Amino acid sequence: YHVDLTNCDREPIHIPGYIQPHGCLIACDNAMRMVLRHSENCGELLGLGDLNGRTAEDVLGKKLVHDLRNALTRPAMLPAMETSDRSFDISLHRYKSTTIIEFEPSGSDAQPLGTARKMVDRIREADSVESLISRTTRLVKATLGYDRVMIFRFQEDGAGKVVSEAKQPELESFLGQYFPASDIPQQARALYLKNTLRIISDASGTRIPVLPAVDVEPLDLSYAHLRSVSPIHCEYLRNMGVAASMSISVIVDGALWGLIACHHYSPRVLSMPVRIAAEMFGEFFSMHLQVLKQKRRLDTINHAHAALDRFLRLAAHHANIEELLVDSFQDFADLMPCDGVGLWVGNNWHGHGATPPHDAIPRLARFVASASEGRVWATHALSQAIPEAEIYAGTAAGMLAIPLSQVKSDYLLFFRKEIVQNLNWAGNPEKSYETGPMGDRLTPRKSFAIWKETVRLQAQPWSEADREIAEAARIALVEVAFHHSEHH
Amino acid sequence: HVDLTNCDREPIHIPGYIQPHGCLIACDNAMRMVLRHSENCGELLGLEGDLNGRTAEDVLGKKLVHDLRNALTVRPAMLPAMETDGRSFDISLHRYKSTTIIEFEPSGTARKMVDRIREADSVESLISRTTRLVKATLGYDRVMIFRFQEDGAGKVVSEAKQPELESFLGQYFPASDIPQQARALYLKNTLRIISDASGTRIPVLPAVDVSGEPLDLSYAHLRSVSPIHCEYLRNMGVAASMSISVIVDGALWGLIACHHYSPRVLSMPVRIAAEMFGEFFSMHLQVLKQKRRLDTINHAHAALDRFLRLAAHHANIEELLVDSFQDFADLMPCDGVGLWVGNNWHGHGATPPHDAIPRLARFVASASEGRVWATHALSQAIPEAEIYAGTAAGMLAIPLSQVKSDYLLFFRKEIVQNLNWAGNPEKSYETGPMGDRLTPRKSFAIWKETVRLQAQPWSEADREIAEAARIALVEVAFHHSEHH
Ligand SMILES: *C/C=C1/C(=C/C2=NC(=C\c3[nH]c(/C=C4/NC(=O)C(C=C)=C4C)c(C)c3CCC(=O)O)/C(CCC(=O)O)=C2C)NC(=O)[C@H]1C
Ligand SMILES: *C/C=C1/C(=C/C2=NC(=C\c3[nH]c(/C=C4/NC(=O)C(C=C)=C4C)c(C)c3CCC(=O)O)/C(CCC(=O)O)=C2C)NC(=O)[C@H]1C
Ligand SMILES: [Cl-]
Ligand SMILES: [Cl-]
Repeated sequence: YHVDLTNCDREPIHIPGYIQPHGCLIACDNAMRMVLRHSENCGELLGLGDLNGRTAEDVLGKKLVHDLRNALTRPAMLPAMETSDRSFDISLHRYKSTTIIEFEPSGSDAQPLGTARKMVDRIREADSVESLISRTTRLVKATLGYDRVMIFRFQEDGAGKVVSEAKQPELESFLGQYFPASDIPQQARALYLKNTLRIISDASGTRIPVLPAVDVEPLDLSYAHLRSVSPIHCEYLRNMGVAASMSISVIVDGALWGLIACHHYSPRVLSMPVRIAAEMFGEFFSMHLQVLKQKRRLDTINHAHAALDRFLRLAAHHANIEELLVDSFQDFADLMPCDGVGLWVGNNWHGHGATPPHDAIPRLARFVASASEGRVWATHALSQAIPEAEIYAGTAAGMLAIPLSQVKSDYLLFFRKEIVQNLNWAGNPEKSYETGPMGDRLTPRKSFAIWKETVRLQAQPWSEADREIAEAARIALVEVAFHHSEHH
Repeated sequence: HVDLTNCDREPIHIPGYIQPHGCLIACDNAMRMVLRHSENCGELLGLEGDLNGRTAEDVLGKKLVHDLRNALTVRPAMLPAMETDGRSFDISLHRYKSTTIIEFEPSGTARKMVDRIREADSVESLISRTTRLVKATLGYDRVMIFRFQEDGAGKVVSEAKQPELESFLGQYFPASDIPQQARALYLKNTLRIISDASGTRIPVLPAVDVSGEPLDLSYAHLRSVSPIHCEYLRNMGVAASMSISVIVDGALWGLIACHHYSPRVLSMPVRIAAEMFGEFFSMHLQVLKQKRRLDTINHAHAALDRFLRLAAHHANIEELLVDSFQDFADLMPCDGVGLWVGNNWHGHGATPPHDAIPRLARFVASASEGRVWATHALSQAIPEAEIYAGTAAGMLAIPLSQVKSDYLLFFRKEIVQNLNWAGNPEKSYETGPMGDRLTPRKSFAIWKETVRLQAQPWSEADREIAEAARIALVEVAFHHSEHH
C-alpha cells in the first residue's frame, strides 16, 4: 500500500500505476484494435475526449495504426512518426498480451547510427579494461551533456564500486566509493538486465496516473521507458541534489556487470534518437569490455605458467628444494594480487609483505589441514573461520593456502589486507547530505558506512582466476617434488 | 609471361589490366591530375581522348571531385548511386602508394542473412547452413567453404550446388593452388570479384608510367585475374566467382567461395551487404570455435580429475592403467592408443604391431626432453614406420616417468584413410595449354601425394590436453609414493 525502508526490498516497481510526464502512454489489446488504458496527459500531449473503449484507428488514425502494426514485426523505437494532426517519437512493445505505445514530441535529430559510430570510434582502439573504463565516463559526459557520468562494477557480494567518474568541477567525487547490494533491490536489478536504458526525467516531477490503474489486474510497465520511479529512489536522488538520470546497462557473460550512470542536478531527458545511439554505444561497450577482460585474464594465466615453468627448470638443478623455496618464496607474490606471502615448512615460518605474526601461523596451518582435502583452500573472511584472526585483520583478513604435501601440513600462504585498508576514495569526508522523511539511510555517506560494516574484517575475494593460478602453482610444486624424488 | 614454372611468384597485384564490368581512373595523392585510366573509360563515362594530363576537375567536374575529396577524408570508400551528365555510377575510391584510384560501375539484405546464422550454436551448424543461405541469397550456381590446414592446403567443409553439378565436398587442394601473393590479397580484401573468366582484359594506360612504376591494384576491385586461374576456372566450366574472406585470430581461416557457370557480378549495394555478412560470419565462427575449444579442454580436465580420484584408492597404479588406458582415447581425436610400461605393450584401436613399439619408445626416449613428443609423419622420424603407415602414420607420446621409458601413446591413421569425399572419381575435365595441372582431379591427386605417409597434425589444443594428461599422471605417481 505504501513503500518504506522495511518493505522497499520487495516494492513492485514494475506495476507503479504511473508514468513520468515527459511523454504519454496508450495501452491497447494484443491486436492493437481497442484502447484499454491511457495516461491522463494523453489528452494534453496528443490533442484528443474519453480514450478507453475507442478503437486505435479512431484515436490515432488508420495510417498511423497501419505503420505501428507493421512495426510490431526490445521495444520498437520509431522517431519522427507523423500523427493525424505533427511529429512524435514512438516506442512500441507487446508484453503480458498488451500493446504499449509511448509518445514524445519530436525535435531535430541526427541519424542514431552516425551519433553511435562517433562514440564507438573513440573507444574501439582502447587496448586495456582500465583505458576503456576511464575514457568512457569523459566521452559519454561530453556527448550527452550530463553533470556527472560514473561506471560502477558489481562486486562478488552484489555491492557496487564506482570505478570511473567525469563530473562538473563543483561536485563532490564518488570515485573509489562502494554501496551495499541492498541499495539496488532484486526487482531493479531484473529490470536493469531486461532494459538497456533506464530514464528518470525529474526525480521531483508529479507522477501521471495510468487510467485505469486496475482494470475490470495492474498494467505491467517492465518494458515501458515512461514507467514511474520508486519514491525511495526519488528521495535518495533529492538528498544527493540529483534531479534526473539515465543508466546504460553493461552486460558481460550474459549478466549485469554494472551500469554507466548519467546524473543531472536539473530535470533532463535525451531525445529518442540520442537514446537509440546510447543503446548502440552500450552494446559495443559491453562487447569491447568482454574482449579486453578475456585478453587480460589470458595474459595473467600465461604470465603465471611462464613463471612456474621457470621455477620447474630452476629446481631441476637444486639438491635442496626447501632451501630453494626459502630463497624464492617472495617471487610467488607476483602470481596473483596479494599484500603478503609466506612459507610454512617443517614448523618454520618465512614471511614477505603483510602477513599475520609468526605466533599466529601454527593455528592457521592446523585449520587449513582440517578444512581442505589436499587442494587449495581460500577465504576472504579469516575471523569467521578463526575468531583469533580478528586481532591481525588490519594486516591480513584474507588467506589462500597452497598445500606443499599430502603427508605434512606445509603451505605456501597468500594474504590480503582488510579491504577498507586498500581503499582509494577520492571523496570528501566533510560532505554532508540533506534528508527526507525516511532519514539518513538514503544518502551516499550512509550507504558507504553501511558497506564498510558489511566488509569489516574481510579482504577482496579470491577470484576464479586467482584460484586457477593457485592450482597451477600447487601442480608445479607436486611436479618439482616428484622429479626431485625420481632423480635423488 | 606466367606459366606453371613461375606462377608461384606471379606479380598479380600489378597485372596492368582491369576486368570489363567497370572502369578505373588513377590520380595523384591530392586527386589533382589524372595519371592513368582504363581504355574503356571513354565508352563507360562518355569522355573523349587521352584522359592522362587532364585535371581531375576537368574529367570528373567540380561537384564529383569535391564529393570524392570529402569521401577520401575517412578500406576503400564505397559510394553507390553517385551522380555523374546526371547518370548514376557506383564509385569505389582508395589511396595506396601515393596514388588515388577511382573505380566506376554503371548503377536490409545483410540483416536478413545475419539473422539466419546468429542462432547457430556449433561451428558445424554455422558452416553447414552458410553455403545454403549464401547460394539462395546471392544466386550463384555453387557456394563452398574451405578451411586452410596447418600446411596451407584447403579442405572443402561445406557445399551448396545445383543438382546437376559434381560435388567437391570433403576434397582437399594443395597449398600451391593458392600462391602467397593471392593469400595476402585475400587477407587484405574482404571480397574478390571475377565477373567473367573469359572476359577480355582492359589495359590500364599506361601500364608502366614515365618513372617506370607499375600501378599497384592491391585494393582495386576491378584488378584483372591471373591467366593461370582463368584457365583453371575455364577447365571447371566456371565463368564467374566472388569470395568472402574468413578472418579468425587476425589470420586467413579460409574463404566462402561463390562460383557461377555463366558470367555474374553483384551490384555494389549487394556486395556491401555480403561484406557485412562476412564480418559477422567471421566473428560468430571465432566465438563458436573458442567455445568448442573450451568445452574440449574442460571435458579432458573433468576426465583426468575422475582418474586422479579413482587412482587414490588403488595400490597398483600399473594395473589401474592396464585396465583404464583405452579411456584416454576419449581425451583427443585419435584412431588408437596404447600403454608401454616395463617393456609390456597394451593396444586399443589402430596401433603399430607389438614388434614395432620398442623402436618407437627408443626414438621418443632419445628425441624428447621428458615432455610430450608428437609427429604426424612417423616415417620421416623412423623409416621402417612406413610399413604400418596405413594403420598409424602419426604418434603423440606422453612420458609416464623421467627415469623409465614408459609411455602413453596416441596414434592416427594416414589421412587418406579417414577421407569422406562426396565427389565422382569418373568426372573428368577439359584442359587448355597448361594441361592437366589446372583441374580439381589433378589438384586432389597432388594433395594426396603431399600427405602420403602422414596423419592429421596434432593441434595446439591436442598438445594442451596431452600436457594436462602428463601432469595428472605425475600427480598420481607422486601421491602414490607419498602414501606407499
Ligand atoms: C529498499 C530500497 C532501496 C533503494 C531502491 C532503489 N535503488 C534504485 C537505484 C539505484 N540506487 C542507487 C544507489 C546509490 N548509492 C550510492 O551510494 C550512490 C551514489 C553515491 C547511489 C546512486 C543506485 C546506484 C541506483 C542505480 C541507478 C543509478 O546509478 O543512477 C532503484 C531503481 C530506480 C529506478 O526505478 O530507476 C530502486 C528501486 N535504494 C536504497 O537506498 C534502498 C533503501
Ligand atoms: C602456380 C599458381 C597456381 C594458381 C594460382 C591462383 N589460384 C588462385 C585462386 C584459387 N585457386 C583455387 C584452387 C582450386 N583447387 C581446387 O581443387 C578447386 C576446386 C575444386 C579450386 C577452386 C582456389 C580455391 C582459389 C581461390 C578462389 C576460389 O575459391 O574461388 C589465384 C587467385 C585468383 C584471383 O586473382 O582471384 C591464383 C593467382 N592456381 C593453381 O592451380 C596454380 C598452379
Ligand atoms: Cl523535462
Ligand atoms: Cl572487469
